[PDB]
Amino acid sequence: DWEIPDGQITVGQRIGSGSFGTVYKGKWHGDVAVKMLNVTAPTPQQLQAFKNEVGVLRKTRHVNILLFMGYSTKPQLAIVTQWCEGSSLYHHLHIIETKFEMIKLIDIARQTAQGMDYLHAKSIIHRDLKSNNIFLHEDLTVKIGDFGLATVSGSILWMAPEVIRMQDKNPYSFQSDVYAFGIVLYELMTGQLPYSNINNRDQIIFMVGRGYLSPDLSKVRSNCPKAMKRLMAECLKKKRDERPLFPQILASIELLARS
Ligand SMILES: CN(C)CCOc1ccc(-c2nc(-c3ccc4c(c3)CC/C4=N/O)c(-c3ccncc3)[nH]2)cc1
Repeated sequence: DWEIPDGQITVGQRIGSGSFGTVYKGKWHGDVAVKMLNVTAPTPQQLQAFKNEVGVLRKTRHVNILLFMGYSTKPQLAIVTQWCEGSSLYHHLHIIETKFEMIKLIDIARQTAQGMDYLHAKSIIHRDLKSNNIFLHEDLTVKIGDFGLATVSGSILWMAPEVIRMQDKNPYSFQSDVYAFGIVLYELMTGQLPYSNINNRDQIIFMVGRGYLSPDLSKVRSNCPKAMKRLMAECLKKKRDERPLFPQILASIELLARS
């Protein structure tokens, strides 16, 4: 069972902000990753959030998903996971811009694809896959994380247009989880964030959701296969329903992987 005996977790250093809470490096039967919520006495609205996330993490078990160890509430609402020695992808491609190699970038693509496949089969929708929620553990293995938004405003440049247009209270879908996977391709394939030459969020928001703006797909490393090119295109396709699902994505990647 999943509630960790209280006052069994040490926490050392602080690492950044998460989604409900803040993240820290800590101990619990080893190096672990802890995300907790400072706030002493917290909201009905907040511990909902936490009850929810937990409710979903408990359901995952799979190499490519960050591995839920436990959760506690006394003295604070804390989620614990394995520690990833390494960095988020984001932090690779755009902080220390790691010249990675093209087979490794397709591997990362495919490992993400694997994780998303797993997620969707279980009817989980991340709603916030982005290169920040992908931690690359011992550079070889991918773990999707941060299940604050998951289920059964977030980070903008991975939002599919229909999330953006905010057409009806709930416009999320495997299909949207796919549009974000496509921006992750766009980053992998181009060592870059989309829309670099625009500095006004609000504008991007508008422009993308309305269809006027979309990733310049011609910025993609030349070493890059063209099928992976066609794939990103099919992934990003503005019209919700045109986008392949993960099983088919997995397939496409795996296929062209024999090169
Ligand atoms: C914001 N500012 C501090 C600039 C510097 O930026 C940051 C750098 C790095 C990060 C960063 N978040 C996580 C993170 C995100 C979500 C969650 C966890 C860690 C643990 C449980 C969880 N649940 O959703 C990690 C990480 C995770 C696992 N292993 C190692 C690390 N790393 C966050 C911010």
